[PDB]
Amino acid sequence: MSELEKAVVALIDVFHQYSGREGDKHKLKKSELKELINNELSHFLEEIKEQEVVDKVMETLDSDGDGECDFQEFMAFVAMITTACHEFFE
Amino acid sequence: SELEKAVVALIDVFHQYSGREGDKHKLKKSELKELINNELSHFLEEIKEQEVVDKVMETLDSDGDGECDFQEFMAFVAMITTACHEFFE
Ligand SMILES: *c1c2c(OC)c(OC)ccc2c2ccc3cc4c(cc3c2[n+]1C)OCO4
Ligand SMILES: [Ca+2]
Ligand SMILES: [Ca+2]
Ligand SMILES: [Ca+2]
Ligand SMILES: [Ca+2]
Repeated sequence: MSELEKAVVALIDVFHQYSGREGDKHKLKKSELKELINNELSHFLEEIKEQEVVDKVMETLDSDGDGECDFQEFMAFVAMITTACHEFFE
Repeated sequence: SELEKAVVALIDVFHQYSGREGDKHKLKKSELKELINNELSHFLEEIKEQEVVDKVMETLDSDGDGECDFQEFMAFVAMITTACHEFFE
């Protein structure tokens, strides 16, 4: 695969990894969203060490309101990060 | 991490193709066509007609400026990734 294709695959891969740990296997609960951020985005986002912060992060990302982050909400999260970085460099 | 590498790859591939012609920060039809044909060949059928690149740009150009900017590109990446995730469930 091309670099863009591996990137597409990794996003699906990483979401699946964290979402399939607890509860709903197709969604990220707070604990799952926290660890994904802490382990996998450690160079982009400040490590989450407060319950208020993980609550705020989930409130921001959960557009439908079921208290978890589904794949579509996760892709919206990836879009903000990538777009912010792109706007910075270009 | 793998997610971080993916974020960087998305920014780089867009920059790569957008920076060929015209506005270096956007994809014109020719740039978008080449990105799809060269970089997404295992997921999308190769574009071989003008009518197809015209319709693809029409779909992705949410603002109407005739080109695909980065957020429009991410919406595109989002379409593909979501489609594949939904495939497994
Ligand atoms: C998803 C994938 C993945 O991502 C997990 C992998 O992992 C090895 C393999 C293949 C695919 C896809 C295969 C075909 C396909 C076709 C179309 C898509 C998306 C895919 C795949 N996505 C990228 O969108 C429109 O047609
Ligand atoms: Ca879960
Ligand atoms: Ca949700
Ligand atoms: Ca361009
Ligand atoms: Ca546009």
